[PDB]
Amino acid sequence: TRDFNGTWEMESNENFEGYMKALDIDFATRKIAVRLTFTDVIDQDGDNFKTKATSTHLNYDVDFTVGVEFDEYTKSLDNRHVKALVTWEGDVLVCVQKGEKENRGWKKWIEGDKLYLELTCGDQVCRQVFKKK
Amino acid sequence: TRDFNGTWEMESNENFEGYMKALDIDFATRKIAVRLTFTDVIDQDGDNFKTKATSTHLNYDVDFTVGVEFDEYTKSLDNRHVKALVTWEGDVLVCVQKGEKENRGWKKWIEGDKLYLELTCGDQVCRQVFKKK
Amino acid sequence: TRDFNGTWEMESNENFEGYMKALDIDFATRKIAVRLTFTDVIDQDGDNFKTKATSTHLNYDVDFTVGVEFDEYTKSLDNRHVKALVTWEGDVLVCVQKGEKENRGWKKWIEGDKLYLELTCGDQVCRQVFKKK
Ligand SMILES: [Zn+2]
Ligand SMILES: [Zn+2]
Ligand SMILES: [Zn+2]
Ligand SMILES: [Zn+2]
Ligand SMILES: [Zn+2]
Ligand SMILES: [Zn+2]
Repeated sequence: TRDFNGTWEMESNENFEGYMKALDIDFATRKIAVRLTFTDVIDQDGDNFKTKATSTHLNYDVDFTVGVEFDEYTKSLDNRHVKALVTWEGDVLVCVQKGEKENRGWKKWIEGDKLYLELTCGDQVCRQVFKKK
Repeated sequence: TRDFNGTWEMESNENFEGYMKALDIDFATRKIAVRLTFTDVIDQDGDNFKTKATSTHLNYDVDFTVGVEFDEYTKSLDNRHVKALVTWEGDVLVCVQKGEKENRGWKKWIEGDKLYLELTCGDQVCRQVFKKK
Repeated sequence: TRDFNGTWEMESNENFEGYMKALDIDFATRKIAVRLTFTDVIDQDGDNFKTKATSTHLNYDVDFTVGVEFDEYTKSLDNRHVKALVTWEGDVLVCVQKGEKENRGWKKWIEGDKLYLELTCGDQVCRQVFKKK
């Protein structure tokens, strides 16, 4: 292959932070970079190249069955390993992320058309609310 | 109901940062997330769950009426309270944000196809230009 | 003109970091904001304004012809001047970036299905893979 015409969506990206530490790129910018995924747009006429690099934030997938213990690696937040276990309490999904931080977990439940999430760690409680699309 | 299937768009997020500090998440990451809105995709079959979760940069709304003060809380920037007043000067919105920073305000005007915005704080001026599409 | 209705997409943004320095914005937030492009949707009629400001990550453009030296201001990364050259080698675009960092450059090619990118600085490599859409 010698022609690249099209829009290319990135699927893998290794040692990005290593490359940037080799460029002495500062730590805040690096924490930005490692959460991004790229899609480059490339048009070629002969040896002539037009390319544009585009970003958007990385997506994060947590899969589980209720009642089955599983290892979660908490990328997207604190990058810790935890034994996550999800259970029903009424119609409220309750997960406990057993591990290094005490009293760490989250509850989730639907009321009317809205989703309700409580994320807990120690003393602290974050309360989020969602609308269905 | 124990059916969580669908796409759920966040609309409220209290104490995200308390939750993140309690996980000992570094300052820069705490500043990245905090500007984000979150839409969670959930595919549930009985007790089997897949969640995909996506993040976008949070929107920032300012609505005002000219010649009447209003309360700007400068999220997306410095997180300060200011009392803003937008007056006319010919066809130029001129706004002063009384508050802590002396000589803080902005100016906004249309010149043909383009919108011009000069943001001022003390000795520093930032000039932005927007094409109408 | 006194009418501002429309969606306006940013095109230029000078002294943004200076304005943010005057406002005492913490370093990480500055390093985030300076990487953004903004679109303002404005709704008017009268003196009653409704503005929604939205942000996305700024694109980063690199245009060249295979063989012609060109200066790069590595804006998306370490903010450095390099003199870049891109050559064919077989079916593989081979760019070198002469400048302050030894062994800086990248290699880019397609393997039927997918696009392959390899950035090198010093002895460090970053390896990326894109699927065509
Ligand atoms: Zn985005
Ligand atoms: Zn929100
Ligand atoms: Zn920092
Ligand atoms: Zn960011
Ligand atoms: Zn971001
Ligand atoms: Zn972002």
